[PDB]
Formats: sequence, structure tokens, C-alpha cells
Amino acid sequence: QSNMTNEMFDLAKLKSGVKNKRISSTDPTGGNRDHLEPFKPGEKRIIADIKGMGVINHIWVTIAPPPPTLSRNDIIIRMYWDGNDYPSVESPIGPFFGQGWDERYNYASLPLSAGPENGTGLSCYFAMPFEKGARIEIENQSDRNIDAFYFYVDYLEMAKLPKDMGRFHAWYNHNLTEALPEGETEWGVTGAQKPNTTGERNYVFMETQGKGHFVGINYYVHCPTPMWYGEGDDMWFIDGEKVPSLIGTGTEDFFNTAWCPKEAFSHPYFGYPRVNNDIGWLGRTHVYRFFIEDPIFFEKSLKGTIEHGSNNNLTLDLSTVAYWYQDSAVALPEAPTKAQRAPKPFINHVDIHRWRDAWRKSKGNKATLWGNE
Amino acid sequence: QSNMTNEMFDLAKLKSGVKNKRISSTDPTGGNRDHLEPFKPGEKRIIADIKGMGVINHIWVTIAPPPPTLSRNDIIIRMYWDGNDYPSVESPIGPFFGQGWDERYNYASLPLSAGPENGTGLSCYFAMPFEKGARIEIENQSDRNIDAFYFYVDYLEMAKLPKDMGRFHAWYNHNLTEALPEGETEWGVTGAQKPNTTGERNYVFMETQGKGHFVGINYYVHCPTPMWYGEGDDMWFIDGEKVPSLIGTGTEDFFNTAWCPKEAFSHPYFGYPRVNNDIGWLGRTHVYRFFIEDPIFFEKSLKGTIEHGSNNNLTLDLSTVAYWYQDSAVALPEAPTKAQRAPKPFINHVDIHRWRDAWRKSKGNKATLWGNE
Amino acid sequence: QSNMTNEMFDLAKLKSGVKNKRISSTDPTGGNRDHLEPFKPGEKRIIADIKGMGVINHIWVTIAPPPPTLSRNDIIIRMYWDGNDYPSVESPIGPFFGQGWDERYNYASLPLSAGPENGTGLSCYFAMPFEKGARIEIENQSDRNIDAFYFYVDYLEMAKLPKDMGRFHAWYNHNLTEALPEGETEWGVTGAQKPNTTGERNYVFMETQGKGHFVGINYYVHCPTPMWYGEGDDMWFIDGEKVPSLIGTGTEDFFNTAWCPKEAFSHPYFGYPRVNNDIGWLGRTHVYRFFIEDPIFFEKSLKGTIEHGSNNNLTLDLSTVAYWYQDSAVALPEAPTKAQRAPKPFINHVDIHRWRDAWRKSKGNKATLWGNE
Ligand code: NA
Ligand code: NA
Ligand code: NA
Ligand code: NA
Ligand code: NA
Ligand code: NA
Ligand code: NA
Ligand code: NA
Ligand code: NA
Repeated sequence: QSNMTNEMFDLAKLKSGVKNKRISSTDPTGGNRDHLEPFKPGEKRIIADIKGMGVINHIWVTIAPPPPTLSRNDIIIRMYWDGNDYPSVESPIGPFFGQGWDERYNYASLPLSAGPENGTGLSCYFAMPFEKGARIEIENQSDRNIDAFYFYVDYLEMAKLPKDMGRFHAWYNHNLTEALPEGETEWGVTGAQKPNTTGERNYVFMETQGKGHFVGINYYVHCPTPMWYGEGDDMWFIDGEKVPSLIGTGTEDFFNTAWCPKEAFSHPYFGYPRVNNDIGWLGRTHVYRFFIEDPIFFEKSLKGTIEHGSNNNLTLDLSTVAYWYQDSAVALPEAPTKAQRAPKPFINHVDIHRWRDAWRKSKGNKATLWGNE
Repeated sequence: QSNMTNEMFDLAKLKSGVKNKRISSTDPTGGNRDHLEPFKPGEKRIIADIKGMGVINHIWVTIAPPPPTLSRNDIIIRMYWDGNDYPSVESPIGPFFGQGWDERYNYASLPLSAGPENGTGLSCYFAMPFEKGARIEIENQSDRNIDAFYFYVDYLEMAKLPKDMGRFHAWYNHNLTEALPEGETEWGVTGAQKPNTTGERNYVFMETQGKGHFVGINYYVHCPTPMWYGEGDDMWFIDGEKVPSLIGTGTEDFFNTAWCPKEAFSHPYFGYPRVNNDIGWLGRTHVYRFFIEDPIFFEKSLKGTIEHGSNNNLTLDLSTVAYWYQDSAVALPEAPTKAQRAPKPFINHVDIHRWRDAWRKSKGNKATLWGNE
Repeated sequence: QSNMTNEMFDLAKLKSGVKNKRISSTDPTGGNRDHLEPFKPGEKRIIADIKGMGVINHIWVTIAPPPPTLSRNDIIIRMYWDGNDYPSVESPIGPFFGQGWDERYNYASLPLSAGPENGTGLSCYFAMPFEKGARIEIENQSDRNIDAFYFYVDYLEMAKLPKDMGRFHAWYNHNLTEALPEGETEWGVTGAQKPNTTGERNYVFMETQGKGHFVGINYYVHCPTPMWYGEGDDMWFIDGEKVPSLIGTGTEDFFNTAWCPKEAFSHPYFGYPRVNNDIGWLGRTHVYRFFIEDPIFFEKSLKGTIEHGSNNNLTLDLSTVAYWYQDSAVALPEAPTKAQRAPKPFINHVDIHRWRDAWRKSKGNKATLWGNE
């Protein structure tokens, strides 16, 4: 028999052992109230409770009111596989679908998109297998109601789950990174740079034990300086090795770009859906990269890290969502609290005028200091 | 042996049992008249007659004159598999390739595209297997000539067609949908809304008997009201079930979008290549969704439907092309006639001023009626 | 067992026999000098020397200084598989990654992209298997230094390479094509057109012996006339056949477009990332097409050709990069020299005024000749 194969060729092959199912917010009366009842502040709800074996292969969500009125940073999505009491997916729902902070913007990637109206149509094509059921939970951590929650959870019911199917995991993390004690010595501008041989102070976006592979990252940086935020290298520790086997060159480099960019760009596997649009790199940037053709495999453990500036010198407000598969459904670290992951104010002309004043004082307050002394 | 696989990894594997063939409109003399002879009005022609086993995996077409001079709504493409006297593909050629009405516009999706010059380069990457030959027919239903028809039909000749290969089907449908007897009660604005528990009056875009899976839809709506046209739910009846197992929440929702959008957007699997660009949602919108990673499977039958407004309250000029695979090549319903599928005029300021006059009369013709009473 | 499969479904399957490795320009001291030492003019260097079995599945590169200061047409990339003393990949690095001439511009295709800042982030997702090692070499053919060369070479080490894995090949070619002796008779404007039954004078972008399949072409045309450059048909000779089995209709047609286009357009498999932006088609156009779902297979040999204007009538500055797989790593033809592949000057208003003068003289220099006589 011919071994011919590719996406469109295989689509033409008849498939066995699959049956479509869908859980949705469809109005059960047949009317047009095709959304769930409102969520009060703090309310949790199981929106999908599936029994047995299957594979989720399409999720769509939308929410009313839209951002900024109702921040999608403050609505949590959690997924529990195989009857476990812990979630293997836990994230603010906006960041999970590639919508950072309390913002909205259209973009398309192969697994995740935020489509019209202006980023409110959320869709996900990651496949999520399960053997002993699946539970999807929504939690309203906002101070106002979720007036209307709309969704589709499309999946294939299977009489027999193929034996090598993994379990989908996703974890949101957030840190306000700490500058070096000597200050933000990026590019050696304010002081001498030093080597980072260990990755000890790197930001950690993923850490797990098991067998599997890393498949993606949504990276949300809010930079409080106009200085370039992305000199930092990615560094991966596979299967408990002492020296990281995968070491990068820069953050834009890791995201398949170069030369401190700040342009919107789209590829199915990587892109910049939201750029800072201000002096230097001051403000917010969202970057993503999916490792679909090129996952990062591990047989025992994986620790995915990235420097926050060269040798971790910068103070950055950084959040990430990491996506991966592993052989069984495992637990995640504690989630950042609502207060911990709150979006930060944009640094503005008043703040920078105060920096200029402290800088003028450090130079002896000469009446005609320009600013480049 | 390693089970490593993905699109780019598998592309690097040597393939057995395939041989390239191509039927094209190439000038047989070696000159530069690389198109077919003109088609007179009403003329049919078999443009490709393939014997034996194979898989079509790339089609490109262009036509002269371009639209609006020669409407691609009035040139029919038909495909016959395995020596059958009925077509398993039947559609106006523009709508088949994602060009609605008598229009032209650039767009790209994974299986279908209309590229430059301004939507005239038509391409298709759906795989189309056949065991006992294939015939592709073009029919000119325009009142003028097809001056020049250009094409490529690329396929792989196979000594043995792999046994689980399905057959590609596509069907164009059109309806001028009927409003409810009480009128167009969308959003409960003109009167009370009622439930749709059965889907009895839904628009039907696909209905077949066999084993296979649905893989796509091109949806062409011409809305004669500024009111939002897409509150309607998709509803699928799999294998003759009485209650539909897949029920949606809205039309934009089904197309992975939200909040009554009218923005151009592109994803390999879904998008809005043509938007209404007028008050509310008055005018023409083209939406598509391909179910490549997430097909709708069936073992005995499938009926794919969608409401035309909530509880089918709206009058919409709707046409669709549905794409699917099934185990054997089957027949399609009768095609809409040329008159039935004719594009409708755009509702304009004169028409709406006449509506305003009837509305003023219904309010007693107060000399200072504003319009929001 | 279910035969369910597709890209996202298969991504969820656990994989065996693969281990990630990466060679990069990471600063070995842990500092922030994450690029290689400068290359002097003429200097060659092996940047990656891998032993054993594996598959490269992601490459990223950037270079300092950027274009036009340092032309990426004058930095050569070469790849040697299985310990061979000849390269199976040989190309100027800009053209290899879809950046023609000495230019820079953002674009994205599925296998190759040039991302921000303004086309400097080069990435490649072609899979490149090898059984007895791999060597990647960079040669500086510029008259100035490569100040900083940055890269990632991501690959999977395999204990056993699956047996049907091919070898990746890529070859850059360049020709200043010769007009017909009677002149540039395109469209029969300057004289009678004649048939091309043999393809004898066609431009050759690929020629090899072995078993495999063609997967892509980057086509870089610099047209010195405003006349349309793309009437020329693609013509393929498979396995030494006398009459080419695959014959096209036009160059834009071959690139899934139509009607002499000159619009930027993007599809994962084809597109126009750089268009001429001048009268007619005068100037530079970059077109690409990847044959991922629809490769051109061969069991013994392949010769890929295209006319340079109908019946090869035009003088075009043409360069191409062809990409393919075959069963073993084979040698390539001699590369064009630096002088041979040098970008040509743009034809300008002064040049055309001189053409007008020769044309006026040919018409007898009537004092009021308009130009359309
Ligand atoms: Na519903
Ligand atoms: Na409903
Ligand atoms: Na760095
Ligand atoms: Na031809
Ligand atoms: Na020809
Ligand atoms: Na609805
Ligand atoms: Na490094
Ligand atoms: Na470093
Ligand atoms: Na031609």
C-alpha cells in the first residue's frame, strides 16, 4: 500500500471510531437566549461535564460585557481530566486565548485566535484527549457580573482512545521581575554587564514532571522603560540535566524575529499581535510562538525559562501562558492571585519628567542640561 | 520505530505508489494561446477526462472576461466520479472558490483561495480521490461568451487507491428565506419572539446519506435590512436522530466570531473575506469555515442546517456551498436555476425613504416625527 | 484501533525515539554577546557540526549589519549531509529565506519567513533528515565584514532514523535570459510569435537524478521592460520522458494567480511578498509557491523549467531557489559567481527617454510624435 500522506490527502480518508458531540450555551427552550445565566462576582460553574473517552478539538467562547468593562484577565478557565480533583489547565481566559491584560485585538494563529468583533470571538483548536471524563469550569473573579457567557465545546466521543494519546496542560504565570542589585544594566548603559551561567534568576514559564512535549507560549510583557526589553535568552532544562541543553540568543530571536522589533506580524506559528506603539519599547507587547512542527520533548521533566533582560537585569511586568502535552493529567503550581496579576499603569510623560528631575539632580542641576550628558 | 510525525516531518519522507499528471488548457501547438476555445452561451464541455485511479490535489482556474462583465455565478463547474452519470460536485464556479454573487475580491484560506488580480486567480487544495475515472465539466449559463477559460487539474495517478479513501462532494444551494407570518421579529423589536425547538424552517445547506464527514461551508448572505442577520443557530442532525446532537448559539458564533461583527478577517480555517460596509448589516457578507481539524462525522446520514435569523424570522437572500467526503460518489439535489440564484439589488436610500414614509403613515403622519418613536 | 488523524490530533500523541538538541550562537561565557565572532571578507566557517542521526526541524538566523549595508545576496549558506564533501544545499542566504536581491521586507509562508524588524528575522521549518552527520557552513562573499551572525539550529537526535526519510536539497540559480534573435516579441506586439514545442530555451530552476519530490520555489524576477514578464509556461520533465508530462499556461497561473497581477498577497503555500510598484511590470517581483500538499514526485529524475516570456522571448534578470527531497544526499551544479548574481540597476526615466529617442528616429523624427504610433 502507498504511504502517501499530508493534511489534505488524509482529510479525504474515511475515519473510524469517532462520533461528534457538542456542549454549548444554546437556549434549551429553543428561544434566542443562547448564553448561560449571569455569573455573580466570585461565582464558579462547571460549564461542561463529559463522561468517558474522547478528544475535545474545538472550543469557541465569547463574553458580555466586552473589555474594558469586563476584563477577561479576571475570568478564570480551568479544565480537569480523568476525574482528578486538580485542574491540568488553569488560566485567566483572555490570556489563555491570546488576549493580554484587560485588552482586545484581532489576531489569528493556527491553534488560538481572537476574532471580530475586535478580539471578542475566542477560538481554540488544540486537541485535548481524556479517558475518564472531562470537566470545564469558569470562575468570575471580577467585581461585576458576567452578564452572558457563550460557548461551544466540540469533541469526538471514542469507544477506544488510541493508547499513546497525551493530556493537554496549560498554565498561566505572572511575575513583576526584580532588577539586579546594581540596577538595570541592559546594554551596559548604566553599568558593567555580568554573565548568567546558571539561569538561576530567569523567569520560569513552565515546570513539570512526566513524559511529553511543550507546544506553545503566549508572552505578555509590560515594559516600564523605553529600553529594549528582549535581550534575554530562552533556557531549557530537559530531564533534570545540570547544564541546559537548549540555550537561545534573545527574546525576539526566540520568537523568530530580530533587531529589537515592534511591528505587528502574523505567522500560523509565531507573531506579534499587540505592539508597544510608543518611544523605544515602553509599554505593552504580546508575542507568541507555537511549537507544532518542532515541540520540545522530554521523557522525565521540563523546565522552560527565559531571562528578563540580559542576565535578568530588568524590572518587567511579565505574564505567560505555557501549553504542553504529557502522558497523564498532572497538577499545576498555585495560580497568581487577582491582585498579583493586575495590569500595571502605563508609564507616562509625567513619570518620565520626574525621572528627568532626579537625573538632573544627579548631574548637579546645571540649568541647561539637555538629557544626553 | 519512532512514531514521530507532523506536516513538515512527513513531507521529508519518500512516498510510494504515486505519479504526477496534469491536464491543463496549455496551447497544444506550443504557442501562447494557453486557454480553451470560447464557450458560447449555454455551451457545456468536459475539460478533464481521467481514466483509472488517482487523487486530484490541486486545481487552478481563471476566466476572461473578468467580473462584472462575465459573472462567475453563471459558469457552472461539475465533477463526476467513478463513471457515474450524475455529478457529486455541482456549483456556480465563483461561489465554489469563495467568490460570491457577481463579485471579485482577494482572500486566502487553507483549501480555497481567490488571489490577484483582485480575486481572479482561483485555487483549490481539497484532495479528490477516484477509482474508476473522473470527469470535470464546465457549463456557460451566461448570456455572453466565456472568451477564454484557463485551468490546471493536478493529480496523482495511483496503481492502487488506498482502500479507506472517500469521495469529494460539494453542493451549491440558494434560498430567498421567508419571514415569519408575524414579521421579522428579530431581537423582539417588532413583536414577541417564539422558540424554535425543531429546526423545521431552518435553511438547509447539506443533506446526504452515506458514511463520511462534512469539511466546509462558504456562506453568502445578502441582508435587505440594517438589522443584524446572524442570531440564527447552526443545527445538525446526525444519522437520522430526532433531536439534533449539535446545536449552536449564533451565526457569527458558528463562524468563530462574536458580537455582530462586520470586519474583514482571515484564518486558514475561517474568515470574513467580504463585509457589508454600510449601515448596520445591510448588504452583502461572505463568511466561511472549514472543518479540517474538526470535521462533522456521520455513519449513515447528515443534515446541516442554520436558522435565518432567530426562529427563522428574517427574509435573507442566502446561498451556500457545502463541502464533504463520503464513502462513495453520490447524487445531489437539483441545482437552483440561473433565475433563482440571480444576485439581488442592494437596498438603497430611496427604498428606505419609502419605508420611512409607510412608517410615518403608521404613526399618524405627525409633521415632526423623527424616526425613533 | 481508530485511524483518526490530523495535525492538531496527532500533536496530542506522545512521541517516541526523539530528543531535542540545539546549536546556537549563544554566548558561551553566559554574557550577552550571543552572536558569532565577525567574518572577514571571503571567510568561511562551519557553524554547526552534528554527529549521527537526526532531523533538523527549525532554523532561525539574523545578521548585522542589516541590508543594504550588508547584502544577504553575498552571504552563502551551504549544508552537507552524511559526511559528503559536496553540499546538498547551496544558496545566497537572503534568497534561501525568501529575501531577494539586496532587499528586506516582511513576509510569512508556512516553511519560510522573513519577520520583523523589516525582514531581518529569518526562519525555516523544512525538516532535514540525516543519518551520518550534518554540517552547516557560512561564507562571507561581501567586501565588508559580517559584524555579527546569530542563529538557532534546532534538531531532533534519533537513535534510529525512520528508513524512508529523504534528504533536503536546495539550489540557487541565476540567469540574465536571452531574448529571441527577432527580439522581445511578447504578445506579438513587436513581431510575430512562434511556438515553443520543446522547452529547449526555457530557464532551468532544478535538475537532478534520484527518487524524490520537488517541494518549492522562490522566484526573483527583475524585468527591464514595462511589458508583462509572465506569459511563460512552467514545463516539467519527469524520469527522462521526451515530452514533458506537466505543462502550464503562464507564470502568474503557475503561482495560483491570474491576469498579470502586481499586488502583494499571502497564502501559506504561495504569494507575492514584493511587487514592482511601477509602470506596467517594470522592476522587481518576488513570487513563491510551495508544493507541500501537492509535490512533484519522480522515481529517476526531474527537470523543472519555465519560459522567460512566451517562447522565451524576453530578457529577464531571473534568479530562483528550488527546494526538494531525494533518497540520498546528492551534489549540485556549480553556483553562480558573485559577479553573475549581482542585482541589476533599476531601469529609470533617463533610460526610457533614450529608448523614446531611438524610437522617434526609427519613425523618421516627426516633430510631434506622441509615442503610440
Ligand atoms: Na441554540
Ligand atoms: Na437559539
Ligand atoms: Na541575549
Ligand atoms: Na502551455
Ligand atoms: Na504556451
Ligand atoms: Na441565537
Ligand atoms: Na545565550
Ligand atoms: Na546570553
Ligand atoms: Na503562456
